[PDB]
Amino acid sequence: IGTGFPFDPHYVEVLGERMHYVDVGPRDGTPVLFLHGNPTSSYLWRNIIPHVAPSHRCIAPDLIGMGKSDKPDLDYFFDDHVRYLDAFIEALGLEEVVLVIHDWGSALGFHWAKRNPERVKGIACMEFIRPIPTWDEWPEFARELFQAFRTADVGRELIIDQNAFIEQVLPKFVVRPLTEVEMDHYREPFLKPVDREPLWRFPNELPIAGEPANIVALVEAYMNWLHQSPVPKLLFWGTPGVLIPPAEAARLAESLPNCKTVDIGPGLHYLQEDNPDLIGSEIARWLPAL
Ligand SMILES: [F-]
Repeated sequence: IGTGFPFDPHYVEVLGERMHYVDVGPRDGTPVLFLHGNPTSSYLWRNIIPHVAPSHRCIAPDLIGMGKSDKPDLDYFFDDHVRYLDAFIEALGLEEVVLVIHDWGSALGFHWAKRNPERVKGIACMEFIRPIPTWDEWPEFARELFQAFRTADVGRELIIDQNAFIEQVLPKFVVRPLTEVEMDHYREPFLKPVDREPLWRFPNELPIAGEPANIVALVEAYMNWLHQSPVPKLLFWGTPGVLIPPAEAARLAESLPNCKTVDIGPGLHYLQEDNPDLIGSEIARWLPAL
């Protein structure tokens, strides 16, 4: 599995801040917009993009405060990310898009799709955010850790001081062993503890047990939209998963209209790190029929 990032950097000004993005592929069709989540960046898509770039433009931004994007003095609530991603999409003058989305990038993508349904031609998704009714629906192997992340003082000490989202959650949520070269890519934006705010705010935004109420409501809303939308959907899943266990992926194959699922094999949360070639090849096979 490749560890390099062989992509020319691009930057665009968004609400007075610079955002980094990958931009490869032909420029005369519907672009494919790749949205990472926590604690990753466009690096997470590095081995998937090459499958799609021969036929389609691939745009992969680094979220505000992440990757090579600028680090404004924000609290980095979900709403902050919504504002910057909305403005990034407009700054590139994108019209219709296909979304490829994961984790908080899926909350962003689904929320954008709900608000701009005529502009979404297809959605490929994996390990995406739904409301989590109770802690029992969070995997036991990561339950105490995420509960700690959401505990006053304790969570900041873990994520801000000890860098636990990078150092603990990444290896925990990839089935295969990650290499040092890969870990160093993921570490690069967060060498300075103060810069880790997004990494801590994100798990504190997860819709778990009805809290925070604003996120639960927003995620319920995009899920009601998704369950009634005719947009083509391609859902990748692994065993045992984290946010989307096998039995749930099988239900969604039916409970989401126009949906196909792809089993990537063993996988936890960062499925892109376990089977990037199957994800990329199957997205490439699915695109032309949109
Ligand atoms: F998170």
